[PDB]
Order: sequence, then structure tokens, then C-alpha cells
Amino acid sequence: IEETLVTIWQDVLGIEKIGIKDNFYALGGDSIKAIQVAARLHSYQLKLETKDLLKYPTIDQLVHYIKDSKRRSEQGIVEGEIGLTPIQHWFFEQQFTNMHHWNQSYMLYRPNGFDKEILLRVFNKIVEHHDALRMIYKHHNGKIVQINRGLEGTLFDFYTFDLTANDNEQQVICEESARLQNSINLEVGPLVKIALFHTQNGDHLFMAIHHLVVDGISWRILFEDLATAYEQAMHQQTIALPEKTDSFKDWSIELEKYANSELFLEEAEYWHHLNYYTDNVQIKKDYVTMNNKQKNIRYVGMELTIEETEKLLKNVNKAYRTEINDILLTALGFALKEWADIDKIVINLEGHGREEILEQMNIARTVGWFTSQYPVVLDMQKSDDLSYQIKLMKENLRRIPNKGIGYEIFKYLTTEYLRPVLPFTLKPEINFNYLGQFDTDVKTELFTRSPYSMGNSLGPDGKNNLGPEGESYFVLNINGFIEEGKLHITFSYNEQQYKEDTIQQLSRSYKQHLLAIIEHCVQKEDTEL
Ligand SMILES: *O=P([O])([O])O[C]C([C])([C])[C]([O])C(=O)[N][C][C]C(=O)[N][C][C][S]
Repeated sequence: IEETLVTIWQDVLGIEKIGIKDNFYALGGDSIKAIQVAARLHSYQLKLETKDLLKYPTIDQLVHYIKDSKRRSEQGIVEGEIGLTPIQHWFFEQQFTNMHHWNQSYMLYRPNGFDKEILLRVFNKIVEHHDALRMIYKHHNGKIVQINRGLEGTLFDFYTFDLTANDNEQQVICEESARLQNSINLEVGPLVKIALFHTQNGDHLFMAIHHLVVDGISWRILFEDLATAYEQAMHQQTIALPEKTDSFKDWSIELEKYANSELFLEEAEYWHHLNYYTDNVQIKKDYVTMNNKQKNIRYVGMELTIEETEKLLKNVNKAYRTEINDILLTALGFALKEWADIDKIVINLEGHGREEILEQMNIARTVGWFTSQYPVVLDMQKSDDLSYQIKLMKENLRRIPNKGIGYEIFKYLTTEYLRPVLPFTLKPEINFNYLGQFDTDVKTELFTRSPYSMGNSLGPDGKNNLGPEGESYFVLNINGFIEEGKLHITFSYNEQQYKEDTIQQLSRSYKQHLLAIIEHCVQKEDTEL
């Protein structure tokens, strides 16, 4: 029904009232919000191909393209060996020092406090429902063996700290959470570490999960099921989570099939264009250094106001019928041109990686590490013409098949005798990672973000996420997100490679060009057919 879409859109977009004529993207939608709509529909046994939502961005149009779900996923307990996925292959290939310490984290806050007994019940359901959290990793014969445990052993560690007497809540939270962050055992588990802090202003719920089994969308899913199960428990109802989508196991199995399929191999030809840019990869550094560890990384931050961010989310993409990636990367092109006099450069672009490339596979609600990464070429031709550059960036991104998911599939999954001959040793020095919007997911009726949280806990600059002795792998690590209605962009660099001021010039330049692109696009009316 259209009443179901209205409700879902309203929840997902964080907008109280939505008409059946409202444009999804003009309301602030993106491809991650789209997946969240698809996930909600799955619980109603309804199917949405997110690409339809792009062609029919209103409920009045889209209702005719919503189908019944033919796919039924594993609802029981998933167990057994699972082949590493592309981003997982990349991870082990790095051989990070203390790779057991390589996590994402988050901290929630509830002024009236959490009931601990309920939390224990809720997280038991969580690790049961979201099978990938029970993963372990073993070595057998110089090879990594990924194994999904059943309901055996310890599925998560949970600590309770009573700081209601301590006068230094922030220090203790940092010290204790750091200990959790450093205590993950990849061989026997658990990969999920949880601490509950009682304080004078309420409770703070800290969570650290090894990156091997989680990502940005997974966190959003966890937050939802956390609130849902908790709300049920405090109302003395049976804890009950939405239907499972496809398991990480089943996904990996089909992904490896795809990797060697005839249809996918035909894509190899496109990626040859990278061969024209192999010497457009390195940027100038202030200094040469041998010290390349996480402890040597610092960052510069920028942010827009709520008004500026609203324009970006709601009134910019209409100008050229773009998506936010087009805009952000166009701004980066200009910024790098003014900052280092660069005309062409190859970057590493991260995507959520949940592309409908596998048939009736649905992972809209699956917890795991699905992140894709791939080389993108930025080409600065006409610095004076915005219309030309934006349309150039747009076309460049559209010429990439299936959001670039295929490149690392070729690189890590395709068997040797089918593996195309591609420039696999290409290594961009710049990474771009825009995580998307989080306000609707973290700011609920049950809880909100913790004030004791330090920095972006879902990124590499998050406090205590990565082991300090671990090796850095990018010269410039650019990460972004929307928090409290404000776009944040951070620039992570090696302190012995660049002076802080050098990076500050890049950040300010990026902010300048981004705001200029916003003003340009705000003034351009929708005329794409
Ligand atoms: O295809 P889209 O919906 O347009 O992509 C959504 C974006 C704009 C947020 C895109 O930048 C993206 O996919 N970012 C994903 C980065 C990520 O998921 N990181 C996970 C933790 S490593």
C-alpha cells in the first residue's frame, strides 16, 4: 500500500509528514536511505529494487513498482566456514601489526539510564539475530579461515562501571573503553566488546566491534534493533526482531560465484582506463618519513552550518540531477587543483558496497563488512566552468559499472585462470570516505549520542579504534558524515609528512569550493529529462 511507503519514508527520512508527491532526494534521501527503505519493506514481505526509487522518486510513482519478495533468507542459526569477501581480503593482505585491534566503535546516551538486565537480554538477541557478530578467524596452512560460530561460547563481553562517585568521568571512560578496544581475540572471540557506564547525568553505553564483521550501515541496523528489543522488554513484551535478510555466509557464497561468472568477466575491459593514469597517483608531500604508523596520524576538520548542509542535501542535486558523491568529489577536484596544482589524480573511493549485482539476494538488513573501494579518476579541465566540471564528474561516475564494486572482486575473488590482467598494484595516496547521515539512527526516543564520545568513532580517527603501532595506508585520508544536521569533513595525514598549516589550506580550500558549488547549484532549476 502507499500508506506503508509513507510511513517508512517518514521514519527513514526523519520527516514527520510526507505527501505521495514529495521527491525522495529533495527530502534529503541518498542511496543509503534507499537501502533502509528496502530493508523496512523486506519486513513486510515487500520488495524494492533501489534503482526504481531513482527513476520514480515519489511514492505515487513508486507504488506500482513495489513487488512481493520471492527470496526467503536463512532465519535459523548460521554456522560454518565463510570465504573472505574483497574488503576482508584487503584487510588481511595488509598484515597490520596487532590486527586484532582494528575496530569501529560508538557510544549511546540515555539520561534516565539503561536497565542492565534488559541490555543483557537485548544483546543476546542481537548476536543471535545478526550471525556475523559471532565470527572467528583461524590460521590453517598459512591461510585465514573465517568461521561463523553458532550459539556456543562467549558472543560478547559486557562490563558495568559505576562512576557515580568519580569526578573524572571522561578520563575513566577513555581509559576503560580503550582497554576493551585492545582486548579482542580474533581466534576465539568475541569480536563484540560492551561497557555500560553509570554517571550523574545518566548512562553511557559504549560498543567496540572489530571491523571484520561490521560497517556503517550495520551500525544503523544494530541501533534500530537495540531500541526495538529494549522497548519491548521494558513493556514486558517478548523480544522480537524483524525477519533476517540474507546471511553474510550466503552473500559471500554468491559473491564468489559472481566473481567467476561469464557476465561479470566482460566488465574487465572498462577498468583498463586506469592504465592511462598510473603516474597520476602520488601527490606532493612536505616531508619524507619512515614513520608510518597510526600514532603518527593527525587530522584537520571542517564543517558547514545546518543551513549550508540543508542546501547540499535537499536543493543542490536538482541542478544536474546528481547524487552527493558527484558534488563532494567535484569540490575535491577543485580543492586539489588550487592546493597542489594538480590536473589529474586517482583516488580511492569507498562505497557501502551493497549493490544489487547478485540476483534476488537481499542484504539490506545484514550486519557485516560490505564496504567496497575502487580507484576513481578526477580530471580538472575547465577550472572556470562549474557546469562543465560537475557534468564531467557526473558522467565519469556513471561510466563506472555497478558503483565500482567489481574492481576488488576481480582483484581478490576471481580465480587465477579467469582473473583479468588489470593494474592491481595501483595504490592511490588519497582516500575518500563519506559515511552519510546518522541523526535518524542515533537520535531516538530511547537514546541519543553520548557527550562523552570523542570524535568520529566510525572512522580511522576515532579514539582507540586502531592499534597505534599499526601501519597507515593512505597519505590523505578524507572522511565525512552528517551529524546534528551538519556536514563534517576531516583530513587525516601523517604529522611528519605535512605541516598542519599545509593541510589547513587544503581543508579551507575544500570548504570554499564546496560552498561555491552549493550556491551555483541552488540557483539552477530542475530541467533534466
Ligand atoms: O550509492 P550512494 O547511495 O549514493 O552512496 C552513499 C554515499 C553517498 C554515502 C557514499 O559515499 C557511500 O556509499 N559511502 C559508504 C562508506 C562506508 O559505508 N564506510 C563503511 C565503514 S568502513
